[PDB]
Amino acid sequence: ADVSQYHVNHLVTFCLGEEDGVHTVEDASRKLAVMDSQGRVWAQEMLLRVSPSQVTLLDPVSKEELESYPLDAIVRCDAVMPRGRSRSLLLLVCQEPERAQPDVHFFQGLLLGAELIREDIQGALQNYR
Amino acid sequence: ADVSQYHVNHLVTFCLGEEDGVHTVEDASRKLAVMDSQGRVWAQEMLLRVSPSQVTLLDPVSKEELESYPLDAIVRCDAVMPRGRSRSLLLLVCQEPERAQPDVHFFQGLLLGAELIREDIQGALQNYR
Ligand SMILES: [Ca+2]
Ligand SMILES: [Ca+2]
Repeated sequence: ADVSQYHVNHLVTFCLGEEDGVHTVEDASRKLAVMDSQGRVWAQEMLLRVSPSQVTLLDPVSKEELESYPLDAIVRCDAVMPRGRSRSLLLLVCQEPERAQPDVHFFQGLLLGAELIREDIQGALQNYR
Repeated sequence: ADVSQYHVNHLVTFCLGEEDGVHTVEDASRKLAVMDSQGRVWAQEMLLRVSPSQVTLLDPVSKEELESYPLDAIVRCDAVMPRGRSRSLLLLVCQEPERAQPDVHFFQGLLLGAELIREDIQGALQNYR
């Protein structure tokens, strides 16, 4: 029942519209690959904080919240390894209240890794449920 | 060169994908109308703050930032009156850095109105430019 924080690299955030073609995890990974080839992916260092009530994204430097997700807004969290890469990516799917559509977020887990963060967030999701 | 704050009602936030069909202001208004008919629009009271460097959305109660937009992330801001309604809506189009696509936001301007807020934000955009 704690607060933890990890340094991750945010790769991309995109919406799941009703007409995009992103239906599976593999489609989400594919889109990241295409955006990368379009020069639309720039690894941004970020602090990812997991607490009993929310997951927060913060600026490592400023230290100010950039985004905050109550746990009930989180749809799923997975450690995913897309074909082509070798280090798992952290996949987070969320639905902010204020938003019409849910979003997909990909982060590189770095040294501690995507699986550990996924487990921490999943544990937080269960205890909240 | 000041900080101002308005009480508004947030109606909807949706992304401008590359495949949705929302290309004009009228298409954006139309989509709000369709989402409303789908029971997907619930007026949420919010504080909208305009400062020399950002536009911020906050909880009237908690008073905590829900969203923050540096002025350079703001694409446009208009007072729009969709056919069917009689009070102008505040339209804000933004592109967060971390996001793959820009977003459309509609708010009701309430007593002070959408035009005054639009002017305030537009004035802030110019001075920043
Ligand atoms: Ca924990
Ligand atoms: Ca002003």
